Amino acid sequence: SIGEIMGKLMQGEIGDEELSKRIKEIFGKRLQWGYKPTHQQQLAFNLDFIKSLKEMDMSGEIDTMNEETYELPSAFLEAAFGKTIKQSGCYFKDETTTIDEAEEASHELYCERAQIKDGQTVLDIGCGQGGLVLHIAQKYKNCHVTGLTNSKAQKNYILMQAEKLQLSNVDVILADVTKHESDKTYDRILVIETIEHMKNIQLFMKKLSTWMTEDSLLFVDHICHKTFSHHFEAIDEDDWYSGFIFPKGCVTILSASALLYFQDDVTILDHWVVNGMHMARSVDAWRKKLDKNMELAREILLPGLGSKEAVNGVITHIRTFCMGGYEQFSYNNGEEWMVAQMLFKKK
Amino acid sequence: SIGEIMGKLMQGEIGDEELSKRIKEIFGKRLQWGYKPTHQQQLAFNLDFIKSLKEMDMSGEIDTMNEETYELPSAFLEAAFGKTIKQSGCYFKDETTTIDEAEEASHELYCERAQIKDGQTVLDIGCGQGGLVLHIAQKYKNCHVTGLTNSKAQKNYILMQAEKLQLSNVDVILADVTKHESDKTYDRILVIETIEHMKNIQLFMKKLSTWMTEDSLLFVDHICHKTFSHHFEAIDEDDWYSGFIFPKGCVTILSASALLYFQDDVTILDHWVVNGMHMARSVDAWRKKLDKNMELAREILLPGLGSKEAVNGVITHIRTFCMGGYEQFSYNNGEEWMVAQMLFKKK
Ligand SMILES: COc1ccc2c(c1OC)C[N@+]1(C)CCc3cc4c(cc3[C@@H]1C2)OCO4
Ligand SMILES: COc1ccc2c(c1OC)C[N@+]1(C)CCc3cc4c(cc3[C@@H]1C2)OCO4
Ligand SMILES: Nc1ncnc2c1ncn2[C@@H]1O[C@H](CSCC[C@H](N)C(=O)O)[C@@H](O)[C@H]1O
Ligand SMILES: Nc1ncnc2c1ncn2[C@@H]1O[C@H](CSCC[C@H](N)C(=O)O)[C@@H](O)[C@H]1O
Repeated sequence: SIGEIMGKLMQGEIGDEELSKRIKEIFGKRLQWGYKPTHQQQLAFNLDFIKSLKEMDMSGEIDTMNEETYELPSAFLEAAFGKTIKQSGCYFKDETTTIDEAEEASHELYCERAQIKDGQTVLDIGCGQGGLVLHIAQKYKNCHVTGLTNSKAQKNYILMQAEKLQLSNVDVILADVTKHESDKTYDRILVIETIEHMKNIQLFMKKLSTWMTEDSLLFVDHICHKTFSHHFEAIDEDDWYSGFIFPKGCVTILSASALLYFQDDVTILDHWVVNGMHMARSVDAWRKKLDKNMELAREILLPGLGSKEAVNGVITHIRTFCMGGYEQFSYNNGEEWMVAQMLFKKK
Repeated sequence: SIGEIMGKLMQGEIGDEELSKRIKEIFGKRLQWGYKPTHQQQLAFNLDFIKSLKEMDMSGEIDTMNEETYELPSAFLEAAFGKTIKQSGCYFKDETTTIDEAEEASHELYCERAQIKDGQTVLDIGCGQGGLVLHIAQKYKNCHVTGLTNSKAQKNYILMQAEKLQLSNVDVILADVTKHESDKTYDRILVIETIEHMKNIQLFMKKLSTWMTEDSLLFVDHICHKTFSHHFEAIDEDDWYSGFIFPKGCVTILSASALLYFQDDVTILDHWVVNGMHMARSVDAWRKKLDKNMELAREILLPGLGSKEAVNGVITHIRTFCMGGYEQFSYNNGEEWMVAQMLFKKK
């Protein structure tokens, strides 16, 4: 029945209404799994999860997703995502806000909450296509901004964009952050929807703290559930969705509070969440834009992929990610899965 | 109308059913005040509260309550409370568990969760009548156990009990903890329902950390609400209850998570809550026992108080505390106000 559903899915035989319904149900089951009848039990559940993280490696399973997803061609990414190719929840002020506007508003929100000021050294960990790196570099000309990514395609895209934008204050480190060794410290460290690719947050935060001084601030933004934590993994044997979107071990969804338990080496200063309708609007805009540019996307992908079938596979994956993300983040008007943000200083 | 209600109350003219109803309503209004429509707003509210604490003195307003309540005669306290005169939520396994049994079960739970082991030095901050100090001293003969209290009556009670119980490993420091200076460190620091009498938790935790080594553990138990924090203060102009029970500035009710934001100098290891029906059962047992020993209580109090009217005042205060506490802690079957517990080590 799994192979059946997957079969129809790949062959575009599941209508959008049915697809949305199916994925919503899967998320409903995660909610039933995660909510406990008493706060006593809720904390026992959450603490068990947190403790389990401390017995893992720093890194999640990243190898496959890096090769398959994070090393996709920039030109395909341009046809699906907004102008700066942001791959993270964006911020929509108005009904009529476009994805390009929502990217910029999100960048501004991060600069505000991370207390970016001109002249600082800034490290963006898991910088993606570098929308935030480029935003900070252009807005704060005396900042030096470093992006760090384990993707060659991302690094190359950023450096080309910086050259086109006449920015002189940008560099990019190509590194697996879990393996990166350096004595360098930064005034500001930003981690936008990258920590989900880590497991042992204790070890990750420890390493980040060694790249901070007493003057530094660390800003983290992560997909969350407000109440409980879960790995982004099949809820049961009927769950065709979760393991299609991300490989096992790749992505953790921390609760909105989970990082409060990872203060061995940094100390919290502030804590927010952004309602999930912003993320819902983000994935919806991506889905609609991919649909609009569907023919173009297929043409871009066909060389490097080799077959119309393999192209349709990548497209189905991205589109289904958006359709499913819509149900996840819009659930109960954005009050289940959402985005958490925290500001820390070093011990 | 306030003076009216207070008038009838002091004159025993409010029946129990009406009293319970009135106080429940007051707690209902606190719930409406504290629950926000979105987690975004809930965190904004909670963070504002936490930030406000960092701009206060370490100590709450303790002077009046110390003189009026914490310096009451032990013999009166014996007639209202359980065998060890525990003044904190206790733990009831069974329908038929007595307050004396519930005190002991609570003491055992603290020893378990604080990881007490024979041979450790132990400091009990705000030790009350020393039930926990005496429990640890008797169960772990190689432990040295120090109680600390700002009450002369409490110190004197504990030292007499230790002498009667043939304990040689107990001492008591008479000190305001917010003023206590010492180079002494302890393997274990316990704070059972005392932190509610502090305000600036940042300064309080900082001081406790200076009394810890790398080997120490800090265990805190505090009355909480699961979701939000509040001062125990009049909700509005109709609230005759809150300011009758505690003086303004005396008692803070932290959320179940609030202490997670006070990790500048200590780091969390574990976190629990105990459902509020345990506290409800605790105050109910006190209320019933005071009622049973009402005539005796009045006789004990009459000397030091000087008038039957002033005696009735103290009795009304304690009884109303129990009646109101019942409504507070039993609200929604113990799933609103409850007891939070956390275990920390030093940075
Ligand atoms: C498909 O292009 C993406 C677009 C946006 C995001 C990701 C994408 O994939 C590469 C992945 N991030 C980075 C990791 C964490 C994460 C987990 C999610 C999510 C978005 C995320 C975030 C945001 O929706 C459910 O679960
Ligand atoms: C009346 O004898 C008492 C009996 C139990 C307790 C206290 C008593 O007073 C001295 C006060 N503590 C210590 C401080 C914190 C606190 C706050 C409370 C409470 C109990 C508490 C605790 C637990 O019920 C609503 O709010
Ligand atoms: N171990 C690792 N080391 C370095 N970068 C990593 C990594 N695991 C994942 N990444 C990167 O983390 C990012 C996650 S996607 C988020 C990208 C960007 N912050 C944005 O908001 O658009 C991608 O750049 C991915 O390449
Ligand atoms: N500033 C301060 N310094 C020292 N003790 C204080 C204090 N403020 C309050 N206390 C003490 O804190 C205790 C609160 S009542 C709890 C008593 C005991 N832990 C029990 O569980 O029964 C009382 O002993 C009170 O005297």
